[PDB]
Amino acid sequence: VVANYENASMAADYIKRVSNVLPDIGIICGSGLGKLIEEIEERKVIPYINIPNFPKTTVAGHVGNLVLGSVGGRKIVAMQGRLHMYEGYSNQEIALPIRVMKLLGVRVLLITNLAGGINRKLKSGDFVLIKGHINFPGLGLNNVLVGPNQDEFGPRFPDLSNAYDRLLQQLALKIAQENDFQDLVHEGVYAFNGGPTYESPDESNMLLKLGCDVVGMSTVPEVIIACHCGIKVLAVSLIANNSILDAENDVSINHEKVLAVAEKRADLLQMWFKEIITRLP
Amino acid sequence: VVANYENASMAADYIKRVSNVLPDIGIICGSGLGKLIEEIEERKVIPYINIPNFPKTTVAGHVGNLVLGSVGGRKIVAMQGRLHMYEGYSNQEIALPIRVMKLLGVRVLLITNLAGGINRKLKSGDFVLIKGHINFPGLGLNNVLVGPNQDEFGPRFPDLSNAYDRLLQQLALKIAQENDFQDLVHEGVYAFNGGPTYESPDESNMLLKLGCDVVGMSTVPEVIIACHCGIKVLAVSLIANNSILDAENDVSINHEKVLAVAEKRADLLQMWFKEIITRLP
Amino acid sequence: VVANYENASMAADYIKRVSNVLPDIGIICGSGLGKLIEEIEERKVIPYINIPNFPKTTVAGHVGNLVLGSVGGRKIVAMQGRLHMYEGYSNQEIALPIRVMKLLGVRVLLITNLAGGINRKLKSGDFVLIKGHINFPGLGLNNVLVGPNQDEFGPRFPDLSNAYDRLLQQLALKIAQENDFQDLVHEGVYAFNGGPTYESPDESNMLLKLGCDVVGMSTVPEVIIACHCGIKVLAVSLIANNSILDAENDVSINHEKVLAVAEKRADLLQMWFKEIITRLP
Ligand SMILES: NC1Cc2ccccc2C1
Ligand SMILES: NC1Cc2ccccc2C1
Ligand SMILES: NC1Cc2ccccc2C1
Repeated sequence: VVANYENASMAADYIKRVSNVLPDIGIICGSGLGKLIEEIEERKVIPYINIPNFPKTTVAGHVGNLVLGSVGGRKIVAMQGRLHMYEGYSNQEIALPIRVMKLLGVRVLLITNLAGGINRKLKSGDFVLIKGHINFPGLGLNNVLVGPNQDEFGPRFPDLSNAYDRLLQQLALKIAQENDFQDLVHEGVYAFNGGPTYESPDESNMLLKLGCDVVGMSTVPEVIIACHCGIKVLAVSLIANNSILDAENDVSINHEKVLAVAEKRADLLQMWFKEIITRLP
Repeated sequence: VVANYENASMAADYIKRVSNVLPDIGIICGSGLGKLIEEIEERKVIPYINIPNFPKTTVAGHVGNLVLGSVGGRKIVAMQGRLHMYEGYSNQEIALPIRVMKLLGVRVLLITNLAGGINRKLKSGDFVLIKGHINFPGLGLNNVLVGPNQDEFGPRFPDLSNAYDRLLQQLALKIAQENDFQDLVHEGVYAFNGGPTYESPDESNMLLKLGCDVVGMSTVPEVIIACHCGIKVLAVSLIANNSILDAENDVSINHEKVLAVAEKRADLLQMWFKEIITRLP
Repeated sequence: VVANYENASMAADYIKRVSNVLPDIGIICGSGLGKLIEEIEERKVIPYINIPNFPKTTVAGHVGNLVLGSVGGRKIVAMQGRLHMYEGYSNQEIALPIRVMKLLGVRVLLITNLAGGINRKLKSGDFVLIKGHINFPGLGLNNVLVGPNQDEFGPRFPDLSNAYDRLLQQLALKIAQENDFQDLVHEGVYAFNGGPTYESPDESNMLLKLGCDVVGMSTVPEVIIACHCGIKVLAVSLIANNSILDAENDVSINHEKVLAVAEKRADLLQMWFKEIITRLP
């Protein structure tokens, strides 16, 4: 199924019939960082299997729902169950849910992820507001937009220079200052490692040379589809480790350690994003 | 359809029956840089749809013809309507028209493109004679030659060290000096960004660190297929912008600005390439 | 055919019925470096075409056998006929033979390849013990593990920091010292160029900037599948040329020169790996 105007329209029509919510904010949450979705008020849960043209996710299993409702007096739509390109999903499968958000009325997309620290001053448990990216799949002919252009959504050759909205970064930082955790908050450039292997020690050293602050396996495909169709983005990385220190010390990293960091910062991140939603212009 | 000897031979036989031109020069022109094709003398226009085994291009639409005839007393074949890998065409579809050129007798391929400037001394409207490349898709397992080797055309493991003919570069520069525009002409290394998004500001900064002079979304696949089968290449970039200055100044870029630069330099480039054709050894 | 537990089990059951050898060591040898396979004692040769679910290799042709038997009193299994990703094989086809080795009992995998020198002190004919890698296909969404995870073999997100066993490197070097050729033996970081074109001169210069010691078109996919399922690896490159000196001098490289270097070092490499096998803990 192609992520075209007709197929996205059929999905949007179904969602509008069953939900009665017109959202202007979309959210996609990282692993272990989804508790905010469980606090959506007056909510409607829509299994992906029920939505015309949504991708099939039963090989990976686990949860897969769209959730619509209210947070802080604002109307939102959340993806509960994220699609990642290292799982083998196609460009068209990743893009269709974001283009459906666009047709439902979404103007702002908020994204979180887990990442490895490259910049030497980043510690486990820090947050990084993403200000730009280095897209190794895109340079290498695996960009999410390779294929025919869907002209109803955006241009053949998009400019990504404003993909990460400056004013949304400024608001996120202001709220951190108001709540006395600004010492945890940095800004930086995100390297997209297609995955699913963690960056090797020598790849980490290369990313340091090339101007990268953090590295991870998600987010950039969604950012590009959003920018192509005019949706503003705020993207925040939670740092699980410093990959450069681990390379210099011959120390390992695993999904388990990553998940313990997520649990340590989950409640803080949930409160931060609830306040960002409440305060968005 | 595979770009093999039998399928290329069937295409070449059809073209020879309808055209009566045996070309020794091939041309592929960049966006907005095709006016020379309209001045081919005693010409024959062959729609791609008529040629056995040529790729289907009706999803992207627009023009698609092979044009054969005379320029400056030389016999040539031009692609009118270019295939790009960011559109989703396969390795085999890009390669077949170049291998058909080889079987028709082509010994020299001339290519133009639009590109972004990385080297700080490159201005909008400058020309860059390409002397080498950095092939991010090739490093990343998306090389145009991934697949079985077609042994009738070339070796399993080609050497690209002489892909950009030195004597053709020297002739292009000499003609620029004769016509008093050598101050517009530079040489440099071309980075292949698979596309279709323009290079991000942070990707531009990375390419500066890595020794790149210009960046674009075409040309390298065609160069590799030509080199594999023994066709000499001259490739020239028209600079639409300096991506490094735009990154430092927080300034944007779009297809519209690119096309205005093409219109400014179209007539000069047309006269330059007509004289190169006339003068080729 | 997917490289899953059921399909690998059916292959392993067939091999066990016909061979009566339970191997604990696997070997994969580079081009021209396979003479050790012909000296396996009490051996059983199993054509790939006979093994359930093994990949089809008749488009590339040449040899394709699994060979089981004894070397230095140890039980081994060798791939005679290597699968390379530049030939167009899928992730699943490369991975299945290594996962079959795992189910047969293999605990250690020994690999050789031919490579180009980037580090300026590497000469044609030198050996490089690989201590780490830079995986351009992996960064660019062409990692060998892209797809569903096969949980019976390993984790969704593997750590590669110990992919190249330190103690096996130390043993290889000790044997070189015992036999007075340690002056040929170096250590270094391997860049994976997907191929099949040799690295261009400007790509070689980039790899120098990024901390690479050698570059080649194989090995990293097999290393990653082995590490994912807990098999220890020793990987050794034979240097065919110094790509940086050749770039600075405008000198060429070809498969023929590479193969003459292989013939010069074949007997030494064969004796080295026979002694490594004999001595493995
Ligand atoms: N002050 C409330 C809003 C907010 C934002 C971030 C962290 C904690 C809290 C509590
Ligand atoms: N002198 C003619 C040949 C040529 C080459 C380049 C630009 C203008 C002209 C006119
Ligand atoms: N000493 C034997 C074992 C070995 C290892 C490496 C090279 C030659 C030989 C001969």
